[PDB]
Amino acid sequence: RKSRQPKVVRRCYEAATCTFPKLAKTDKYTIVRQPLTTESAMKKIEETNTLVFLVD
RNA sequence: AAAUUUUCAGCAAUGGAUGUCUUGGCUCGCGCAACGAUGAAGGACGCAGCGAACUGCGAAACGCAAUGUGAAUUGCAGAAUUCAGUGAAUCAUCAGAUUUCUGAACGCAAAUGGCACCUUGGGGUAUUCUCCUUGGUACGUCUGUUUCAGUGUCUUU
Repeated sequence: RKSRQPKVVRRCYEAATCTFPKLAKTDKYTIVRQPLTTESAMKKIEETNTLVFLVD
């Protein structure tokens, strides 16, 4: 059984001398949206060393 | 005679008829031929500076690029620069892009973001380890290719 080897590429990101490679879908920024700030969340930051964030 | 009941008128109440409107319907006629494995129709969940819906859109999310028009949008806010301009707009046009999870729906599934394997590129005593990361692996069918099986018919080394 031969592995695939599909002659000519499907999508043009992955080619010889492409040089504009694909920018990422999930960056670090789109994971970690924003911190929470509330009465409940700010109590933790002092005492238990603990940050709260809203994430994807 | 009051009061009450009934009747007629005036004013007030209750109610939404009549009249006048109408960016909607209905019917007739005339043109045009253009959905989908290059992922359709339909579904789900999201996205606005301040939105629930309805329209619009898809992590590039009431939009981006291009072209045309050439100064707004508007409920408030802000931005004022964008103002003899390589340029305002819930503008028109639209030939370039994005297009989550789905669905014929396609790795197995399914009241489950469940359970696999292969693969690219990188991250942490290891060829077998775990991790992030890129893209794959359904069915039928045609032409070609490669690898086979059959004391099928034949020669024969």
